[PDB]
Amino acid sequence: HHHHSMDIEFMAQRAFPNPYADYNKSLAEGYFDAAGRLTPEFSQRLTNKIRELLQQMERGLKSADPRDGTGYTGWAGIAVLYLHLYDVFGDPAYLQLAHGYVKQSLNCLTKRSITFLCGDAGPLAVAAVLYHKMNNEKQAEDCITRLIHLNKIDPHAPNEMLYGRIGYIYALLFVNKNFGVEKIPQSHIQQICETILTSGENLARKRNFTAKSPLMYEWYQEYYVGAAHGLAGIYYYLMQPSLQVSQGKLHSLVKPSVDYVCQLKFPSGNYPPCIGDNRDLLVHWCHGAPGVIYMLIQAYKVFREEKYLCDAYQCADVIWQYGLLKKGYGLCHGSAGNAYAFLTLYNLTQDMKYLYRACKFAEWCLEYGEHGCRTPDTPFSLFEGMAGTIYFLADLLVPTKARFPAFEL
Ligand SMILES: [Zn+2]
Repeated sequence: HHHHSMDIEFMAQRAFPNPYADYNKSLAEGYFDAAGRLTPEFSQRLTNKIRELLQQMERGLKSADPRDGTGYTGWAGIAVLYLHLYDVFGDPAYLQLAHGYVKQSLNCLTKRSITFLCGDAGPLAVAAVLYHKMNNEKQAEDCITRLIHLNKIDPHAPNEMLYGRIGYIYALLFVNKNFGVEKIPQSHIQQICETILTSGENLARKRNFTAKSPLMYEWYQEYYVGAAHGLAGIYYYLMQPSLQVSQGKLHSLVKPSVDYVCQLKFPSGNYPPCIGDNRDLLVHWCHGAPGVIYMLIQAYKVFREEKYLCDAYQCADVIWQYGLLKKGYGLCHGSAGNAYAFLTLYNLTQDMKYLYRACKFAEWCLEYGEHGCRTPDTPFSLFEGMAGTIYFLADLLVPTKARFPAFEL
């Protein structure tokens, strides 16, 4: 029900029981060889499902709201997917689809928000790379400025992913990475980063977090912990070398901020939506382990401390037991986004255990629509619906190169 679901007390209620046996050499063989390549048999199934889901999607998208051009939910999100598909399959039709969707997303600008997922940066960044790939430096170049100018329209922006500053820097990195050369000046990046550090210590002082955690952030009347709207989101981005936080400030400001977060962990290994929350039940990217894990793995890469890695292992385990949601198959809060957590661990560790788990989740998705889940609100969108699921399946094809999209870097 909508409404009154009794799945309110603890996270086991929100998940189907994971029916897959856990990793061993025999069971792994079927999905990949020792080099961690997917057996052609297995890839064939993925590709076959990908191909067919696209028909459903392409068909459904004929009914999508013409007005919504966002990454999350809107047109730019579909463009994002198609560009990724063109990269994995080489099929020119995908580049043409991507062009067509970008065009739609360009008629949806509102100068309201600065993010990739929910703001105008989505259509802009995505357009810029899409024009680049169609050797069109007229539009692409002009687009880039239109995105550079974009931040001026909200000096009091939040700092999180869906509406905040980092969500804007993603648009910025997207372009840089996909172009090859530094198309956005690193100055433009650092100074926005600077304004998010200083903003984070001011808030921790206006509050008395300053002792407990040198940095603090809030969105819409809460101290959000998770990836979508919260701290793990922000710190992950701050510990990113791309953003270049002085080794100094890195250790004195952000490290213990992160340590604060880790210490919020439930006894289960999961993480509260916000500070003070006592209900341990959301196993999503947006809220819970699946979004917090990116922070842990990065902290490990940056500070090489056993406890970070060790906490991230703990996440994986939670998600293995509880990551098949009755909520559906999506990226934001669904089975597919959850599986990226395994891939991320795998690509740090090389532990084939974690590639294996992704494949078994993938396996759950080849049964898309058999488990009796609710149909998502935008049933074909990147973050709520089918597009993300497809996105993940395609991304799984070359495990080593897989990133959680619009976020991971
Ligand atoms: Zn969500």
